[PDB]
Amino acid sequence: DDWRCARSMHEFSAKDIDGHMVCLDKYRGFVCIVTNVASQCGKTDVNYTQLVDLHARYAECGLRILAFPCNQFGRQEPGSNQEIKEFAAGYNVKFDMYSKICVNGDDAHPLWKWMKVQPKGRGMLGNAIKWNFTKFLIDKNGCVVKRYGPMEEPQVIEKDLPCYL
Repeated sequence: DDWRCARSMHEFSAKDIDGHMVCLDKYRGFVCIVTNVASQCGKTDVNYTQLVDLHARYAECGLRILAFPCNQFGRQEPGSNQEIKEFAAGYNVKFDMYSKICVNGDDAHPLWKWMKVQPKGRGMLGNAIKWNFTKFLIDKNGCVVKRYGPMEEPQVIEKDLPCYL
């Protein structure tokens, strides 16, 4: 449980939604949105729609999106990885979908433990993830540069991208 001493997202690995383990150093050079998703949330439609749009408009400019399904917020992600994959398909998702994880507590994925402690990943009312669709913006070196809350629609991140692209 060495995660705290990591200096970059690129030191971490996670299982993609098809179960392949992926080393996140593949995102070196790319700016990344890392977000916790859910299918049965009141924010699901606006977030999937705008994330997909952003990725369509900025992938060639070096934007990548990592989506981590999580069922800790109102039980709004109850389905299997297979089902979640098909649900993301329904929104024409072409960014990267990961296997369902926890983001809070002792069994949280270590990337998520790490993000939450970074200087620009610190929360309001403590560091915990508060609800579905929190977003962290990660620079080309894998450092956290910003955190946006559940109610900050992905389009608000667009004005921040030229600082990093």
